[PDB]
Amino acid sequence: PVERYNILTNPDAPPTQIQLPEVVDLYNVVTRYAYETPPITAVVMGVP
Amino acid sequence: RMGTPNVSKICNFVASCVRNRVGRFDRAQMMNGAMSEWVDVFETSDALTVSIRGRWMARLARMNINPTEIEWALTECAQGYVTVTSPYAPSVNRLM
Amino acid sequence: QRHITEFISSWQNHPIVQVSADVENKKTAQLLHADTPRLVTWDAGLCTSFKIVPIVPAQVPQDVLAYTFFTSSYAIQSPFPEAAVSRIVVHTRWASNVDFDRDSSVIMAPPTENNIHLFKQLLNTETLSVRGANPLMFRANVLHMLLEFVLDNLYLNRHTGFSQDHTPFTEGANLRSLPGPDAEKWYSIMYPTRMGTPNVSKICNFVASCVRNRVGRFDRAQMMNGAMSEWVDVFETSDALTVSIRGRWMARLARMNINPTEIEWALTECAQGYVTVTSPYAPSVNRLMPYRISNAERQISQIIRIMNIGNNATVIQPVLQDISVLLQRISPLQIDPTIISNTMSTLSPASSILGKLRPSNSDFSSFRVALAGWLYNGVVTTVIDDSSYPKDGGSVTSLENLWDFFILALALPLTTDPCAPVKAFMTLANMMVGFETIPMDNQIYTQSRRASAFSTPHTWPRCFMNIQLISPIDAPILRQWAEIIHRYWPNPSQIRYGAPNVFGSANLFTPPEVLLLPIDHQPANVTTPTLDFTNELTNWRARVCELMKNLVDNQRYQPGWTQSLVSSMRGTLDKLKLIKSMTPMYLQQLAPVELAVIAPMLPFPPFQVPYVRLDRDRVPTMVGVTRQSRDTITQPALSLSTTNTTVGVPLALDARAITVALLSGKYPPDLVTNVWYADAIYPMYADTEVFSNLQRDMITCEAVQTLVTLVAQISETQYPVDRYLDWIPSLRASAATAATFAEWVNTSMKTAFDLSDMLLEPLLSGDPRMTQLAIQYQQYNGRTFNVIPEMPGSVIADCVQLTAEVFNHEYNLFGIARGDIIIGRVQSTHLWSPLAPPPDLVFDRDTPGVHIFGRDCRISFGMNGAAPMIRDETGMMVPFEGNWIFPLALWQMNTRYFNQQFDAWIKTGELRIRIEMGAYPYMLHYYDPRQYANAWNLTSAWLEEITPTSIPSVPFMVPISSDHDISSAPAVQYIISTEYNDRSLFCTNSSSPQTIAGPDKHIPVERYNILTNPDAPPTQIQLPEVVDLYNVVTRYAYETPPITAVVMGVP
Amino acid sequence: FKIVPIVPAQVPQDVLAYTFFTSSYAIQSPFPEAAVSRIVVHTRWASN
Repeated sequence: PVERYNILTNPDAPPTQIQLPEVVDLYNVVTRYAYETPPITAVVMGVP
Repeated sequence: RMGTPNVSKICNFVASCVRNRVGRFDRAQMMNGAMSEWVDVFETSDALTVSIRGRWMARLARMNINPTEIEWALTECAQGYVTVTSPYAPSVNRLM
Repeated sequence: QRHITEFISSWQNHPIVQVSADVENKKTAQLLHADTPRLVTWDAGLCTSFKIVPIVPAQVPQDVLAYTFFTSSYAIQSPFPEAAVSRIVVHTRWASNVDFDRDSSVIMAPPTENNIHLFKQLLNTETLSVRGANPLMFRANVLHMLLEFVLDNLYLNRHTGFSQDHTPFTEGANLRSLPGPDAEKWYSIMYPTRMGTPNVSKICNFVASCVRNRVGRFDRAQMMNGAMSEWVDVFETSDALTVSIRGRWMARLARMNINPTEIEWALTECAQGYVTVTSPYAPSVNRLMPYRISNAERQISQIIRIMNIGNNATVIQPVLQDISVLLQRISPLQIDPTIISNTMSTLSPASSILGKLRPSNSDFSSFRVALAGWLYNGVVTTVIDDSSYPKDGGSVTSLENLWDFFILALALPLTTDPCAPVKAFMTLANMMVGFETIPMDNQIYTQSRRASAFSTPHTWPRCFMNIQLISPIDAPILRQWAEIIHRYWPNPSQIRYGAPNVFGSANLFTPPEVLLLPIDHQPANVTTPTLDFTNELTNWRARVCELMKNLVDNQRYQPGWTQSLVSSMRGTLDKLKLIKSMTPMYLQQLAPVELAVIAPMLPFPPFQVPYVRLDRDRVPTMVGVTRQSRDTITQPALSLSTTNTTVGVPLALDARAITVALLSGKYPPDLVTNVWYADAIYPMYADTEVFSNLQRDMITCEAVQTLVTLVAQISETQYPVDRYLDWIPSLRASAATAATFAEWVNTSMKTAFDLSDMLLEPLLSGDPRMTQLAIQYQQYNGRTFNVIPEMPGSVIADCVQLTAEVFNHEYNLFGIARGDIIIGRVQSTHLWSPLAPPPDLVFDRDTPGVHIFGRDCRISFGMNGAAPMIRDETGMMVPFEGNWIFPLALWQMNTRYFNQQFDAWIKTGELRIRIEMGAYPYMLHYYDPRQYANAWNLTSAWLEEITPTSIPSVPFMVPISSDHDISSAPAVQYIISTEYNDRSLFCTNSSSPQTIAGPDKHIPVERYNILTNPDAPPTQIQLPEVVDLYNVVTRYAYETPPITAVVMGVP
Repeated sequence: FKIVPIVPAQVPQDVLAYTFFTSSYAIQSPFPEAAVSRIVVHTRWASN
């Protein structure tokens, strides 16, 4: 199904365009995050 | 990436697919000694699970708090009996 | 010769000699720690990397075998190689002779042998098979190969003697003698003119045709040592490119030359005239002392040094430690806290403080460290633990806390911390809470807030910022303290340092000749009176003591005391206040003189930034570095300096010990400062390693410049570099890939100079493709200072560009085959060469109906007689016939598939396909024309070796050379090149005077233009098209003296 | 979601050269090679 691979099948098609809910694309551009989740004691220091 | 010596339906479909939409789409790389916090890339996948995860990230992003805010809060709670301190530096991406 | 430096004192019989640490006999002598290569070399052998090889010897009939002179007969021997075909081969410095080796020599095997390892020497390390290399790595490999050739050629030609000759033609004539044996064989090669040519032959005709004048020593220096001239000019076989490169290296040495008298004057200035060193130098005609350099090179090196520190306090600790040891034995002053204890002669507040002090420890390393830190102001920070301050902020009623406060007040001025005044003020406010009131502008920050939290100017309180804003009534003691601090706050100082003639200074954030100090200094005078309140420290101590006395006067601050301690407290404080410590006096005069002497002594130039004692807005916040040129726009990324907020490394030290030292300083009673300092300096001057450090720094600078230029050469960098070999295949490497390739080139360079030490390791973190380095620091108000040095060029880079152009002209001699070849089986009776096949047989590039195929062309398949047809670029499947153009990549992508589709067509099909090759290394195989030849099996093997990652080594089959007509037999070859590639062949059948049959190659007149053409001037070159392999050249002899100083007492 | 193969093709056959089929070399393909195949939901089938 071209609709399921539209991002590749159509060069003119926008990367973010979706065919939902008519067709579920099986090839997608994905954003992966490396944001840190450090402990408060790591950056916040108590001073006597 | 598959080659198409054959004229098979798979070969024809691959030939139809855009050649250039491959590899990391984009990345957060520019600051001195800063690796990309996030990167965009084209790959096989499904948007709907990606959408669910995106909403989860959105809610978590909605709840995030910053270290300076925490320093002020702890110091205020101490009321001068206790003192805590936080440094000032460029955003390094910490989820609180 | 092991001794490089000799020092002799006149007032003591203790001469001192310094030698390189690399020597095997360090008996009672100083050594050279830095790892350093020997850049200058002398050569006993020919600097030749290329030798023509004659493959097959030949025979010509001669009735008489000898020259006719008297009754004797002389045999005829050709210096020229005898072969049906002869071609040059690569062996860098093959004819050179030296004890020391660059260990970078390159020997190239004959075309019949595989040299794939050299072609894939660099990034092709990740190759499935040793045979075969990825083409896109080829450009990087070629560039590195040229670099190695240049490094291997870094030598100087030693002047050599000439000898009377015993060969009959020039018997008794003087011939410069090559080392040991073969000199006559060498003579025959340089002067085949010496060889007679009685028989008639192509070689003989050429020798007879040659001009007699282009031979022998061109000229000699009239000045000479014994029978040997200082310099000479002679005609002999050589390559101009290498000679030119060596000339550039020599030119760099000529610029670097430095003079001893300048050194003597500079040494006297550094000594400040303390002692007279004697360094008169006997003049040397060839005297060489290359020590001329630029402060800009030093700046680049120091930026590298700062990156090398790279946030490691541990690395700085050792230099500071050695410096402190020197200061400890470079100071004749004595510290006596026990004397303070004896003067005291001791519930007692004095007893409490004494128990707290435990003054028994006699170590003052921290004090010396503090002086060293003052020297490195920019990279050094003095910090104090809050725990050093009174627990819980101290208590107004605590006498022990009062002792802590007094010691803290004494060391508070000492702290280099800029916000330290704010912290001390906050500390006093914290103790004062409930007695004096301090207003806070911000609710979040409290009067009891720990001062250490206020480590920065932006946290300085507005109430704190204006004394008038605070009510004097609210905190009158505090108000007075603020006024007194303003009235008596300590003054830091700047002192002149460095010598312009030679060492100079590369200071950027600070004036180059000025040394910054956190302490004001004054002219030295031991006779000065002890009670001088003009001394800042004395005045500060007095004011602080009186202020404390006023505070404790009513005892309002300390209720709960059954007895009044005012009289006793006042006496103890009075004794401390009136102490005539000379430590401030020593720091004011003696410390500056000593620091000034040690500054040249310091191995590493200190890093400092301007001192702003009260300039809060102008206080700098941090220092950062940039790798790219200003014009470029790029993502800002994380850097090591940003992580550390502190500009300088933080140091926390024991306040009590420092305060006690400050209260306990005395000089030796009969000490002669000039004598003590001179005695210490003489050995210290005798042990200096400055020259070696300068040499390593200069090498590092050359490497850095070469690296930036190379980064632009193989990658996208703003720095301009000419690329004529972009045709040479290369991909766009990721920044990481380029960095790894760079790391391999760097390891190669270190091994090439035999470097046991790290090179540019801070530079090896990343961002090799950096257009311009820049470094800057900013103030709390936000003003900033940016320092950018001017790039100094590298001899290697210019030589590289010249060689690159030479390679482009000589790549066939270089052995890489440019262009593509056409696939066509061919059988013929003609004499045309494999490199010169019939053009009509080949379809030319500008031909109609040739077929190129698009990426989408899956071939059609026929089952049970159905018609398979190759999908065309146009998308029409076609039969396997015609002339086609195939991109090389497609075959590698589908090598098995293509072979399968055309295997019958390949073996017997007439279809001709052109695969675009552009350039490639080639392999040559000689073949016999008079016997049946079939490459079809060979072609099948080569195609199978074709693979997606890379393709098999190109095999060429050529006929064996012959000087006479020969029969031929059918031969099948499917490989057809599009061009003649036989320019590498020096000559064919040279033995024959004329060619009976086949292709003919003759000795090149242009390469022998000086001998071949009389009109041509002796110094004429035909580069890059024609390379003469023999030319007139100059060899000279030079002398370098050892460092020697004779030290005498100054009047 | 992962695609699944439903019906195999009638291969090999005498008229059709096996050399024609890429799958005959057992070359890895992006999609299943079969007479019938349909997409299937398999939650976290490839997740780690």
